[PDB]
Amino acid sequence: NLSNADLEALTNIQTILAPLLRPRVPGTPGSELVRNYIIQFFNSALPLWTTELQVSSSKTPVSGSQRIPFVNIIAYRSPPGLNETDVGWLTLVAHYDSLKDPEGFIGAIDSAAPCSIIMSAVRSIDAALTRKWDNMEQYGIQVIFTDGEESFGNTLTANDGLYGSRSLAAHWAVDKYPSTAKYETRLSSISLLVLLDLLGAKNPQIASYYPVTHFDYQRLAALESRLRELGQLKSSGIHGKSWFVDRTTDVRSLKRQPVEDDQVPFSGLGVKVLHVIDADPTTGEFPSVWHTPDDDENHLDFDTIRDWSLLITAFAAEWLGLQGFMDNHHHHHH
Amino acid sequence: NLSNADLEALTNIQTILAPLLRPRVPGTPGSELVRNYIIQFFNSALPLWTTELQVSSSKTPVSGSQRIPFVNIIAYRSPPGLNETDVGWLTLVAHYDSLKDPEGFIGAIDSAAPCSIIMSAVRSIDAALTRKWDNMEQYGIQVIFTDGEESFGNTLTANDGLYGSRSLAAHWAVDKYPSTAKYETRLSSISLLVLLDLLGAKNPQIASYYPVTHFDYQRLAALESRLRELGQLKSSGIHGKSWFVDRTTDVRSLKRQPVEDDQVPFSGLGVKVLHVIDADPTTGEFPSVWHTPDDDENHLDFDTIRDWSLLITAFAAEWLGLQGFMDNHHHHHH
Repeated sequence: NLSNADLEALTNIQTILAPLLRPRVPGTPGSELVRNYIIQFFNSALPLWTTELQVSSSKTPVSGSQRIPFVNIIAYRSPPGLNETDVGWLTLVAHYDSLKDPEGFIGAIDSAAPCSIIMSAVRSIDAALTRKWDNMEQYGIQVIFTDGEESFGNTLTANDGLYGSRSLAAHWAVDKYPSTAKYETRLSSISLLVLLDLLGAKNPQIASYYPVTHFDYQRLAALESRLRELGQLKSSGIHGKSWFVDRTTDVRSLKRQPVEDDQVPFSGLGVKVLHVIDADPTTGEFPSVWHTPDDDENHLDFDTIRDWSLLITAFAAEWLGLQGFMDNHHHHHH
Repeated sequence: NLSNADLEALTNIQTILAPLLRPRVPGTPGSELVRNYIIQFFNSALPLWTTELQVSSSKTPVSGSQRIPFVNIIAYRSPPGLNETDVGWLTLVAHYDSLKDPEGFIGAIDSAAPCSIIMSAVRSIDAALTRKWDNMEQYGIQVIFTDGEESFGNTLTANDGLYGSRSLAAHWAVDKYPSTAKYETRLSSISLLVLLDLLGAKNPQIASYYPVTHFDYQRLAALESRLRELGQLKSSGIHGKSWFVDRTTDVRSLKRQPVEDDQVPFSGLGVKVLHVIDADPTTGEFPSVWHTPDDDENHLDFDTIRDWSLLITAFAAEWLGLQGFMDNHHHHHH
């Protein structure tokens, strides 16, 4: 439970994002460049984190008989002195691949900003994480940047798209832990998966798609409103409309159909999933720039991206129980 | 494409079902009895079929630290002289476990009748299958009876229920075929999965839940109507209302939320899925006897079960291309 002091206590976003805003179609050199950038960001700025790749290959509707590689990026930090197989993971996810067609599509909100948002937020809590663990409970932080979320084919095809998340959920679901472990599979050790998608455009609308995580959705909404009351949001004023259009809906009145995305493989295998995607609550339509050459840096609203970063930081900090550890200011001390 | 002669050409259902209508909670001796019955049915009546078990264990909300076993039953027949890894499988599924609470629940429509319906239909096409293959294309027939579909816990819990189908979809998704094979995984070799659930009650209402299989739903509806026109349905007259309430909906107007069941793990991993479940189209409510001691043999409508068996037989026969092979009558010949 975070205090207003904790919130006031909360590599600029533009610096972290710039290197992501290039074509990164899976299997191409753009993908390798963006991937090594992300890994090097964690290796230099978050050295306490372990980084890892998960690799698969599969044919797609446009690759004929060639097998395209799909490389998920995983990075995590666990409380020290704990068997990693006893750790529950808060898991933050976005996809780092880009749509192939049209040639040179960038995917600024889809989903480079979401990736930057995650990198920024975990960077901002790392020091408080160290502070709270130095003091000491069986919960860690994890990010997954998925590859191959985007579909390649013209037709609608059940096995097209979500290549990275299907491969990752599959292999983690059969990564069987010791029988002495608190958790039964690597997949089952995910306590909450938060997928960010289509973020960075103005005035997003975020619905609540999974009853089993509506409480977390409401916690997220509560934090947004508190940061709005504190005057800490740059894209909205103290009287702005809340992004979270289901914040008052009762868990038993939720009836929106989920949007097919990276959370579906994990959810269908039994993971609690929270899908933070900007889509009209009534029509289901995505932002106007979606899958258009206009989803570029010049249509990003960076005040909204900064707000998203601040909110995700606050959410992760509340969830990992960092209250009283966000401020490390020391008076009369050098 | 089936002719009216083919349809007229189409171990009574009660004989196949009787042994299934006992408690069969996973891990208990009822489960082992029902499972060995099903396997022996295939071994004796369908000797051309290979049978196989897929085994996992997992804790549940009511087993404390004990791991409950979950045993899926799989049976299949492939065209001869074909590498099994080049075969696409039409796959018919129902769950053979029963709800634990209340004690002694039977699950007549949930889902013993669906299981009997599948066993009856594949029995009825086996001879035509032999006939069409003797004449000779890369498509086989497969049944899965899943265990642990039912949830055990009081609360709603993302990883409770669907134990068998989650385990089976997971392991088949990583069962990687030779690179020379037409299909890339055992999971990916499923061409169409048809899940039958909550069948055997009067006047079912079947909605279309997946656009990517709406065509198959419409083929199924078409067969129903033709069999109604032929006077071949025992539960409905030539003017009865069609069970398939979405038969005229355009693929682009489908907007019903899927019901969480055994198809979700397979669908989320990229399998085309057709969910034949009786639920009110407007409210989502299941049959009245659902999860009540009234879901027993005495509330089954066996004319409806016979109709379902006939319709599933017709669907599988149309799908496997058995036209002209359903009638083996020979005039002036002993």
